Amino acid sequence: EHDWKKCDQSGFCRRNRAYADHALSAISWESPYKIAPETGSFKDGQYQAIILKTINDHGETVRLPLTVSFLESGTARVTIDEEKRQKGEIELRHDSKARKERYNEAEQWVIVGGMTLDKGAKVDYEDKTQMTVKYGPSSKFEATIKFAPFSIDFKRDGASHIKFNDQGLLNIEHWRPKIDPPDDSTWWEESFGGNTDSKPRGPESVGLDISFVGYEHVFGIPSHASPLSLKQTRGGEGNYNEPYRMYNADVFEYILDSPMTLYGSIPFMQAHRKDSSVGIFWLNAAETWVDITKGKDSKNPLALGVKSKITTRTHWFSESGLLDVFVFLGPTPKDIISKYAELTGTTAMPQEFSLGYHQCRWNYVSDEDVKDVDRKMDKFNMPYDVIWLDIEYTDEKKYFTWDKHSFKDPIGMGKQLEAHGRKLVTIIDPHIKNTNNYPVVDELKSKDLAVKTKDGSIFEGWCWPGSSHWIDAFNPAAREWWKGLFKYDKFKGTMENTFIWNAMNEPSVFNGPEVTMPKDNLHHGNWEHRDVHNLNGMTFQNATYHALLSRKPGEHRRPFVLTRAFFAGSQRLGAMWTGDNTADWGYLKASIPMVLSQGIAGFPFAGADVGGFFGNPDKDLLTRWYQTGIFYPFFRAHAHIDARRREPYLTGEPYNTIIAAALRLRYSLLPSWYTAFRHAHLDGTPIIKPMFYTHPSEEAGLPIDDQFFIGNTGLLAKPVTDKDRTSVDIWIPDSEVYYDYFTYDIISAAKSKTATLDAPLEKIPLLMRGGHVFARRDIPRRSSALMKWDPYTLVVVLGNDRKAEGDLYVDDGDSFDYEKGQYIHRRFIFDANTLTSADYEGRDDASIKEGEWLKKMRTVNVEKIIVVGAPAAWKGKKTVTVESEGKTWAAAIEYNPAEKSRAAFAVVKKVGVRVGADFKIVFG
Ligand SMILES: OC[C@H]1O[C@H](O[C@@H]2[C@H](O)[C@@H](O)O[C@H](CO)[C@H]2O)[C@H](O)[C@@H](O)[C@@H]1O
Repeated sequence: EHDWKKCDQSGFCRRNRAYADHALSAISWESPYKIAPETGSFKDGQYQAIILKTINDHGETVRLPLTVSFLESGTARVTIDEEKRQKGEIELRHDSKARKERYNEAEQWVIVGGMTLDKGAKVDYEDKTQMTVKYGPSSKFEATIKFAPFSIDFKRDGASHIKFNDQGLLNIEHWRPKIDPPDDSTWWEESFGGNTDSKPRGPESVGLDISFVGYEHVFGIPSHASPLSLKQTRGGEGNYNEPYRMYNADVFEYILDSPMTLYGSIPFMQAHRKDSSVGIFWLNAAETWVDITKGKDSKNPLALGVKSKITTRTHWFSESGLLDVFVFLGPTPKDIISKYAELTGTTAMPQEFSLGYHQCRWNYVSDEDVKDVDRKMDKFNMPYDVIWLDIEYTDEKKYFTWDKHSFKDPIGMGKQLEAHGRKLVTIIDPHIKNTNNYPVVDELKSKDLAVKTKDGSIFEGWCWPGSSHWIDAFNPAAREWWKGLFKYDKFKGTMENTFIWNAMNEPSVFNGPEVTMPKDNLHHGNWEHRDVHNLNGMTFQNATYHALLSRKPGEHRRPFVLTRAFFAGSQRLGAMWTGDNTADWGYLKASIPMVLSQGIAGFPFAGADVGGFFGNPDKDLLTRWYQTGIFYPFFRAHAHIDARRREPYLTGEPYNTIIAAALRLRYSLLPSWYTAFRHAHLDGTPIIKPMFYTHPSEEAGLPIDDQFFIGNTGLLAKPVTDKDRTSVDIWIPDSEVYYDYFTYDIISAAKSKTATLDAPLEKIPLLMRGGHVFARRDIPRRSSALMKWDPYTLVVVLGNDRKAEGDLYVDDGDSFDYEKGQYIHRRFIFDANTLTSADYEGRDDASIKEGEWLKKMRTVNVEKIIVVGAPAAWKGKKTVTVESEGKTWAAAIEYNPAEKSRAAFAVVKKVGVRVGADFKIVFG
């Protein structure tokens, strides 16, 4: 039974919450922090200066260097460090060798670009109470630094949007020695969960208040079982009483509707209102808490006699490290997320297969079990791409081995899968069994690659294998070593279709405090674990990612790695899932806001365990879960060890038939999924998109988190996630025409509204927005790889403008040849009775030399076009005219007139145009 720190039980949380209580209750609180104005210089997109913190009654100060950077992107950055610790002028307790510097390598792990300073940024005004810097797009952005008390207002369009230290909560815990007097009860040793943190540095937390002025909704800081629009944390009806926490942890049977930490953390928050968006990224790898309150701008936020405009107050604090924050001024959600991704990276180009359906449990028990499931899925016409092996495949929980009794012929298993282009995923976790006759542990120890305790001994604790050590993936030599262990001729029983799942990388330690490592463990660089905890999981996923790039000579190819724990930047390395969820309706419902929050925080490749991990879902629940799951970018069924087998062919009729139809829908849309992942790769566009993102002008959209748009398609989904619901109310965001994907019934035209839609068990509620084109593949196949050369259908969805656009991206799904132009990317435009296809980027034909994959694609066609909302002037016309590659011909079209609420639509068959070429098709 699992104990979790509440705020009051975390020392530095208590002190920052108490600092906040004092400041908001004190009369004319002033933050005891001031810029020494004569220390301050501006040059070349950068202010630097010394803040002086007054630390006592006698007016004694310490020096904290400030750097405000103004980047070419129009993003700003604010860093505050501690001069005394930069210089090494402190003493650690216990003769600790822990680093004295404030942790400063989060940047190195996370930030991959966007750091160029804007030499167009300039001082506009400065007296010696303040200075205003103009920066960004034609100098539209301003930051007003106030010197005494320190504060910054970030403005655009003549208003303040974000304020730092307006409430005076800035708090940098300066180093002090442990002395008795001539409340410090949390400053030093702290005990929790059977462990005592020796706390060699003492207090060193960093915190700040960040106000979002005139914003009522904030979003982000996944992962939490919480709504997408984040809740208040200081009490009130339907609010939380604790701050949101980010401390990656193994949270068994995590509850719904809670600010408690889960497995991964991305400290990126956005605020949105009608036609305005801003955001911040709090670049800190330590335990981090965020309090949120909303109210009027007065000190009593319920006061009368003041303006009613709401400001959202947030209060961030982390255990150690630099105070280090980026500020994004938007002004759209797209802008903000795009800038974040430039900083932290876009989604990696995925293995195409990994967008298929993944089949998993704890555990498939033999190579005969695997092979029998593969054959059963084919028997029941349930397509899938990957079958997954959990920890029981190992030899007594040693990674890089197999249980030879149960997994006789792993290579044969692999090859049976290879006959349908299917794949195998095996689990590898970061704990390495402490035992005899095990080369992997010997090398870990002998090469000094393990995480260490507070005195430099090798750390030891308990997980699956019993007594274990943990790889320190912060250490580049540990990463380089790990690479070597995955070569096909080193890791026996694996081969070219074997990929990897990392879990327990929080890290999970069964006998540790809060099921993780002590805070005073030491990592490569001599950083304390407290400094880097939230990066740990990402270091390990990174190690594994780079290991799969090349596993034999000649090979260079896209990794696929699933992780449990993560940080800002993990999008570069693979997928995540939301951990050990539960087989209950509430968890199915919660999955959607969680997965949305992932993508709007720049890590869209995300999902939850279909069916729920713990327990046994009813058959209707499981069926609904498939209908939701087909819209997770990462779509996997998984089940705990005590749960019954529930491979989907075991459900029974009519559930089997409905689940198979969900699967077929996912597979038919794979062309559009893959394209959505392409855009996530190009600029960090989310793969599924909430209403606030797609419709920033529609205020009613802000709190909506149960429906979403898919990629670029205009498809709007609202899965049923309530027991015995047989209809669904979909919020229609705007005035465009929306059609039922299945019947083409007109759900709305002309007016934003809530529309009621029939939704029995066999129905997936899915609408097609007018103005869009999207591609699918109609021919059903057993896996994604067997679709690779099938023809495409294009769906052209027209509203009253009779105009549409969309796109389609393809490549080999596996190599890095996309980096040299080996891909097809089409833009489809419908206008003035004409559908055209052009290169999305406007490349000329051969300036690119065709490789082997592009040549094969010459046999692949668009064969079918469906126009929904077909105009009446096409009635009685029985051909269209097709032009492509110099040739012109006629193709048959059937016009079907409107009928009841069913739209007019038209179908062109046997179009016969190669997907890689320009074309023009004239209707009417
Ligand atoms: O590899 C097995 C299993 O491990 C993780 O889950 C476990 C599990 O829920 C339970 O036994 O409790 C521990 C401690 O909290 C968890 O770590 C993975 O999350 C899961 O997907 C996997 O099947």
